[PDB]
Amino acid sequence: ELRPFYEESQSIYDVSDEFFSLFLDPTMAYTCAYFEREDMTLEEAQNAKFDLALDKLHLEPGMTLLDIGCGWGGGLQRAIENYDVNVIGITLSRNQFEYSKAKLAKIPTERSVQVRLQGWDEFTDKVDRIVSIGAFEAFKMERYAAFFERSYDILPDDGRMLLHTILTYTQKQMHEMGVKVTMSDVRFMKFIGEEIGGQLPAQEDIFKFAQAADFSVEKVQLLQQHYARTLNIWAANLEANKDRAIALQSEEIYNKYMHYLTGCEHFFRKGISNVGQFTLTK
Ligand SMILES: [Cl-]
Repeated sequence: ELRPFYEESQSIYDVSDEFFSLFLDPTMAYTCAYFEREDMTLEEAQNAKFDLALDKLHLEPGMTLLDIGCGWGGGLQRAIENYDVNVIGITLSRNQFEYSKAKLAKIPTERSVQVRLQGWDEFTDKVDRIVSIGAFEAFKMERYAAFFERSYDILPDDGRMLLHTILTYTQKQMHEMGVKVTMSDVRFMKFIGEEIGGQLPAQEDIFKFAQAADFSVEKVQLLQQHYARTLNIWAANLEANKDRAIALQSEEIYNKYMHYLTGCEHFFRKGISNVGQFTLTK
């Protein structure tokens, strides 16, 4: 599929933070929200999702929290505001690195706050607790063991990790559950492969890889229909801001984002995909 002439093309990965602000909530969370109350706004549900993850970590004053894949910094903002802990956030996105650094610098704190442009395989600092929301689905399966081994090694004896990631099912499970994958679903999976690399883990894969690194899985919490609602709102916001999206980028880029959001929404609504928070203990 390689073309003989290099072509500087327009990718969904080239859009600015301003483009994401057309459809994310004000905290710029780009992961599944948690509608703990049915009438929550998107921002309230994103706050609730971060608070849900952080509460599972049993943070105590003075600890250091690592956020692997800190995104646009909403999780660490909640951690700094609500806990008396030092924090380290890592991301490999330069835009997210600068955005999160500037966002968190505005927050009063009596603890240390660091944001780094760094991947987990470069990270060796000892930390007390780890949160990772929406990063694992960008990892290649051949790196899973190394990821859990590194996570285990940087935690203390009492360490805890909250891993939040998207999940798929085996065909046997889908047949059992009465989920019928159609040609249009197949074409959407092909679109994902062409625009987003790799397959998605099943719940059982996370159990297997975590336990092989000597973690215990104490809890899995599944948020399937919360993601369907999250994606619905994102797509509605982007459509409301369609003219501005097209002016910043193009109708092609607008269409690709809308196709992505609404196709993913469908996969959660129909039951092809899920999303889980895994509490891992050492
Ligand atoms: Cl843009």
